[PDB]
Amino acid sequence: FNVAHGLAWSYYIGYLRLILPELQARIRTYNQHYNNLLRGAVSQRLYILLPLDCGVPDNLSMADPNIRFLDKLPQQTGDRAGIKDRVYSNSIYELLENGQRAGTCVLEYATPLQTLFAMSQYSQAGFSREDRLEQAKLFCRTLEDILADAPESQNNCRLIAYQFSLSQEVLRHLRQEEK
Ligand SMILES: Nc1ncnc2c1ncn2[C@@H]1O[C@@H]2CO[P@@](=O)(S)O[C@@H]3[C@H](O)[C@@H](CO[P@@](=O)(S)O[C@H]2[C@H]1O)O[C@H]3n1cnc2c(N)ncnc21
Ligand SMILES: [Ca+2]
Ligand code: NA
Ligand code: NA
Ligand code: NA
Ligand code: NA
Repeated sequence: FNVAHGLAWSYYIGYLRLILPELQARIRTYNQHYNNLLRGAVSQRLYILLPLDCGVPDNLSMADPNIRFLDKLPQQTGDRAGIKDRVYSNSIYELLENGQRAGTCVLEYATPLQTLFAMSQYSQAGFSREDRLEQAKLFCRTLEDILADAPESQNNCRLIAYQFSLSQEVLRHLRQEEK
């Protein structure tokens, strides 16, 4: 529990709190040159995939061929713990449905889940494969409780937890926001 609790707090403090206040302007800036009457604009929140039991690939097209990379948002830099101009980059994806674009959003996995699942290769990391499955659930619940007590971050991101069409799962959450 304390392994998942710590990773959720680390992710909020060292990542979501730094990028979510600036996310809206970065998206709005991308939508300036990009948005027109012939296409859907990039949606306004960070969609964070929280798979409960997945290998967590680096390429979202590997998870679902209906999720394709479109472009990067303009970068966000800042000095952090001795590192000058540490870079925070986010990617824009199209969500296809029946061969046509149905959604456009900034999407990514919660990186601590990928790292958690990779701890299995190391004997000294401890915890069996069944322990890692409960730590993913505990990471998600903790993060959800954090965002519930942080109204600013709450409206700038959407958690997509799940256990298959990943495109349809993201599209479902994306469609709840508009209508
Ligand atoms: N630029 C970014 N893009 C995307 N997601 C990011 C991110 N910077 C943060 N995060 C997220 O916040 C978490 C906490 O971050 P911290 O920054 S408090 O610390 C991490 C963590 O402790 C460990 C593994 O990190 P990991 O990615 S699995 O976990 C991160 C990650 O999920 O190594 C550190 N770390 C990672 N990348 C860097 C880096 N470029 N320079 C210096 N230290 C780094
Ligand atoms: Ca439009
Ligand atoms: Na940002
Ligand atoms: Na740093
Ligand atoms: Na990117
Ligand atoms: Na978005």
